[PDB]
This record gives sequence, structure tokens and C-alpha cells, in this order.
Amino acid sequence: KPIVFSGAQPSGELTIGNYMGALRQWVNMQDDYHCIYCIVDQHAITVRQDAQKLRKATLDTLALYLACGIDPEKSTIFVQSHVPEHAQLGWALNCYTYFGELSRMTQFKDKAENINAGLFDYPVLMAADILLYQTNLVPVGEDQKQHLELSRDIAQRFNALYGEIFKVPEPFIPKSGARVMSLLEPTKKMSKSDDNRNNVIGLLEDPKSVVKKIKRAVTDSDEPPVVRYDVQNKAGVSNLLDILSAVTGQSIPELEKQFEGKMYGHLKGEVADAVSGMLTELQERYHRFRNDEAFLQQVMKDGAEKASAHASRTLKAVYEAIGFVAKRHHHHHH
Amino acid sequence: KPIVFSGAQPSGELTIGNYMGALRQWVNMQDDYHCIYCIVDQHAITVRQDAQKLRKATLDTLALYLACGIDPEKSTIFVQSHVPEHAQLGWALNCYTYFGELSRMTQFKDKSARAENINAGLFDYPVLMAADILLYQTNLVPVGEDQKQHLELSRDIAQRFNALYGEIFKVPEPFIPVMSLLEPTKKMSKSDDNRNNVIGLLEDPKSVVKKIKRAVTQNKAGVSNLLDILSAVTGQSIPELEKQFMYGHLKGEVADAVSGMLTELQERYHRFRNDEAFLQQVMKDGAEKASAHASRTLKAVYEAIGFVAKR
RNA sequence: AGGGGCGUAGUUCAAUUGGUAGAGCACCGGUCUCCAAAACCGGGUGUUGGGAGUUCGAGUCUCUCCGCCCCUG
RNA sequence: AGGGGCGUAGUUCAAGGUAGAGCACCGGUCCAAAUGUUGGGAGUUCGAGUCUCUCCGCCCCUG
Repeated sequence: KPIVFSGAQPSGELTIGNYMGALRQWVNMQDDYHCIYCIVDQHAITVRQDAQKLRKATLDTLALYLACGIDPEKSTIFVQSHVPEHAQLGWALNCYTYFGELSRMTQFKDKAENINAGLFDYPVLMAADILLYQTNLVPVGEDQKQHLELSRDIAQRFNALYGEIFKVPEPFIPKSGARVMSLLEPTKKMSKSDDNRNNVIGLLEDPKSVVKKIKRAVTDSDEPPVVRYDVQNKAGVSNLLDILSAVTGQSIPELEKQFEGKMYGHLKGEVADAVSGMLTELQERYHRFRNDEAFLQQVMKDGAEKASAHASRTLKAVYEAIGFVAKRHHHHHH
Repeated sequence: KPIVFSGAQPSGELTIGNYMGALRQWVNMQDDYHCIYCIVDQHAITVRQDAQKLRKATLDTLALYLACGIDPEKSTIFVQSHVPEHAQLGWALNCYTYFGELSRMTQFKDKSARAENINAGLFDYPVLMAADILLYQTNLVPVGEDQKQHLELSRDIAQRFNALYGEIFKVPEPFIPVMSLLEPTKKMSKSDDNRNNVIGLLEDPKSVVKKIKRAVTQNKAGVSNLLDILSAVTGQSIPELEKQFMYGHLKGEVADAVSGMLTELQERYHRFRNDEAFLQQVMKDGAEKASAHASRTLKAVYEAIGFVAKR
């Protein structure tokens, strides 16, 4: 079974695009694949932020993944900081990553108040994240192909010097989920990092907010009004259909037939009642999980236990190749 | 009691300058100070090298410190990598050290002048040295071998993290404390390719006699230093030596003097070095003792930073 | 550890010679759409880093603190 | 993932016609001082450090 590493950034309200395009289909693939979901809190402190907020953000992100359907029996779900092997391999990989590679990373080269070594050094740690678990499928994140390429460069550069300690990871492009485009720029896809949030709709949004946001979405000035799928000409109405089709499963031609003679104010309202209906169940659930302090502390405890087992195997193999003397655990440790 | 952290580079072979300069004294200081000795194998990989050699080295270096007199039950001696807290705090302190400060470092800027392995390692290491120090609530750091900037930075980071989160760290302070043979104008350093210009703690009289015979002989400083050595080897002074003392006699006398200083050192090493079970026990006990302290500091950082804690 | 510097609406920038902190962009309304956009029509930004001085008058001069930037070893 | 550039002895180097340096260190005072693998392979050529191709390592660049 192929092993898949995804990272859950503690900040960044999951959008309906994230859900329907990616995580929804990945919920249905936990038995075929060995999916690992790591809450990368050590990657978040690269940017300064409120200590209580990050702690709550970590716990928020956990419950929502659970709320999105990640089964902690089938899949491994943990907090990056709770598995030391991450920092630990991170340092060793610093010695097999070159200054220029890190500095030519398009993001950093761009950044202006916290040019910390975290910001610069994150891509090595992100390669330590992938490589510990012998990952072979990586779902290439947003604006982060560079990063996986650097992981592949690191792992080959290490394995070339010492042997196949690591699996070279390949990018994961699963079943393309729904096509969710930004609500005021249907040319652009929906991004969790969108500074203007009217292009987005988070998974935990008031039915009112869902309505207010789909109401402001861009349409066209076609007279007569038409609900037809033309991605070139009718983008915003195309997008409204792709979203709706995704929530309901109905086809684009079915939707067109259903909206014959209806205007856009109706399609909007209809798309908003369908979105918010989906998010009521997933929001019901979320709070159950978010309130169940015990259950949360258990999914963490069990989850990190499963990770830190698989990671120390790899970390031992690395430190062996490296030239280090092994930690002396107990007389009868092997 | 004042907590002293000192890092032990595996690869470098210790010189008589190191021992009479520091260790010999420090050995007789483990009851007044809380001394900590960290064999920094993770700082060693920033350069490429033979894996098997390092391993040996680490141990050779460990066993040599135990022979020079370091009590594993009075001090904390251990191998850096055997404590994860170091990389854990290294990562976190990476996010509080500025790109400028690091690039500004003399040691990097220069390798960025030309240019062999400009790796994240050569760049981020001064942060890891800061993790090394702040983990153990260090009070005093023996700064030597062009590592004053690295303490300054360690002080400057501790001041910064503290100023934002609480006084979780202690600001380290520089502890206030022989020249190279064929270049008395230069000091005797383990990091000198010419080991004819140095004299190892484990060198045998034949090799010790041989190396000193070629010593260049304040205006005759090769003489002056060759005498200074005896001054610390014998216990005598300069006037007693200026009176007691051709130059072959001085050379032959520092030979029998220094190799006579190395005796219990060498004899202890060969028993320690081969008793791998003893080493295994010393690395296990030091590491267990180090984690217990380092994990305490680390817990406090992880709470200040805002991380959810484990259990 | 020494040594230099910078700090203005959300953002990018002004404010001559010490005399009334303003623009673009973004954003917000209003008009406008079935809804949106666009289009017009307006609107509002600001801890001038914090504090202390100097002056009749300080974004402009001085000090101090803060944070960051640059330099050296 | 793509696109350029570089590679000579320990080190810095010199030079389509058969590879020279320097510095470094090793040889020759009581004591001390005071060389060739042109990255590898394959081509083109009478002839290849030089030209083409390919690989390897690193450097620069883009997202």
C-alpha cells in the first residue's frame, strides 16, 4: 500500500475548495492508502503569532480533519512537535541542503520583518517531514512544488552518498475533486491564503455568511439571463455550477436543465442553501470533536505513538549512515 | 552552583595546549561547578567526512575526557545526538534568530567569500550552538577558538526570546579563564593541518621526542614557550627554569617531562577506550541526566511558543 | 561586543525652508445590476513607533526607550 | 521541474600539435628553523585540455 504524507497547517480555515477538491476524496482512500496527516505547528512559528491562538488553532485543525472524516484508526493524525524525530532529522538534512537551493526558493527570495532562520530553513524541515515516513505519495500543496522538488533533491543526494535510506517521494494528483474557483475572480482557483475572504468560504461559516458571499459572486450581463456552462464566457456562472454539482453530485447538463428560465439570484440562493446544508453536518460534527477534550488528547496520544515508531526506524538508519554512535537505550535494546 | 556548558568536537584530536590550558584545571573543579560536556557530533556533520571515523572519534574523544579526569558521576558528559532536545530547540530558536545575524557571521560570510559545502548546516549552526547552551540553564560558557560571536548571538537570542515570553532562559556569560611549535606566534590548536606543529595527548614518547626536536629555536619564543610548557608541566617557574637551564637538554627535558605528564592519562584511556560496556553506560547515564534538564527548559519554551503539549 | 541607520492610513507613497498629514491603489457606501462585475457617484482611513524635550508652531530639530535593518570581529 | 555556466597536481594556476608553473608541503643546525588522472564516457579529427554529445559533481537562475 502506498504511504501518503499530508501536512495540516494549523492556521488557514479550510475552504470548500480544500474539502471538495481534495480532502473529501482522500477521506475515501484510507483503506487503500496509508495516509498520514501531520499538524505542522513547528512550521507555523516561522511567522510570529499569539501563543493561545496557535494552541487553539492546532486543536481546531485537528477536530476539523476529524470532522472532515479522517479516521484515526485507519490514518495517522498527529502534531508535528510531539514527534521529536522531525527536528532531529531536520538538522541532519541541513547538512545535505545547499544555501543557494534554500535562498532561491521563490517565496523566501521574495521576503519583511521576520527574516528568521525558520523562514529560510523551513524547506529542509519540510523535507524531513516527508522523508521520515518513507513517503512515496505527496499531495503537492499550494505554491509548493519547489519544496517537494527540494525534498526529492535532498533524498537523492543522501541516498546517493549512503544508500536507499529513503524513498524518493512522487507528487500526488488524485481524482480531481470539484473545481472551485474564487468567487470574485472565477479565473483563479479558491485559495485558503486569499487575503480577500469574499473569494472564499470556510468550512465553518454561518448559513448567513454562505449566503452573503455567494450573493456577491461575479456573474455576467447576458440578456437574456442564462444558466449554461461556458468557462470562457460565463465563468462565475460556470463556477456556481461546478460548486453545486460537487455538493449534489448532479451533472452539469442536469443542472442546466433544472435552471432553465431561472435567473442568477435564484442560482445563487440555491447554491448557498446547498453549500450551507453540507457544512451543517460537518459543523455539527466538528463541535462534538472540538468539545471532547478527552477524545482530542487521545487522538494525539495514539497518533504520535504511531508516527514516532515509524520515524525512529528511519532516524536510526540515517544516524547510522551518518557516522553517529547510537543512543544507548537499554541493555537489551536492539 | 554555576552551570558550565562546554562542547567537545569529536573529530579534533586534543592537544597538550588544551589540557594544560583548561582541562587539567577543570578536572579539579567538578565539585564547585556544575560542569557539562557535550560531544557535539551534530555540529560535526556540517563538514563531510568518513562516517566510521566519526563514530570512533566520538568515542575516542569521550574516553579521552574520562581519562583526563572527568567524573561521569560528578559532571554530565554525553553525546549531543543522544539528546533530541538539541534539534528540537534548534528548530524553535531558528525562528527567533534573524537571517542577517546569521549571514553576518564571520565564519559564514567568509565561506561565502569564495566555498566547499555552503550548506544550511554551515549557516544554521550557530543557532544550534545556542540551543546547546540555553537548554541546560547554562550560567558560564568557556568561549574559545574564535567563538565569541557565537556566544554573543546566544546571549542575544536568549535576551530576545525572554523579552517576548518570560524569563525562560538564562543569559550565558563568558567564563573568564602554549603556542604552536613551528609558529610560536600562533597558538597550538587542534584545528591545524600540520600535526608536526602540535603534540597530541595520546602521542607516545618516541613520537613526542620526535615532534619537539624540530621545534623552532619573546625573541627566541620557541625557547620561551618550550620553557613555559615545563613551567606548567613541572610546576616550576621561569626564574627557576632560567636558572636550572645545550638547547638539546631543554628539548630532551620537555620530552621526558610532557610524556611523564601523559602517563596516567594514556594508561587510563586504554582501559576506558576498550571497555565499551563502560562507555555504553556513561553515554546512557549522561544522556538520561541531560534530557531530564533539557526537557525541562524545552517544556517551558514549547508552552511559551504556544504549542500544544504532549503526554 | 562594539559601530552605523530606519520607523507615516490596509498597502504603495507625499507633505518645499519648521506653519494647517495628503494622494494612488485597495476598501467602503451610493447609483447600478435578477443577482454580481463593470461603470459612474461619493466616503473613510493614520499610535506620523512609544515618551520626553525645543519652539508661538514639530511628520520635519534634540533626547530617550522599543523593534527591526545594515557593519565589524 | 526546467534553463545557463564551471571542473586541470595538495592548492591557485598556465597552455586543435603532442600538459608548464607558483605556493604548499616532503629531500639534502647543540637543536630548530632560514607532481599529470586535464571530472567520466563516447565521438569528430592525421592529431583533442581545446570541438560535439552524454553522464557525474557543484555554482547561477525561474515558479
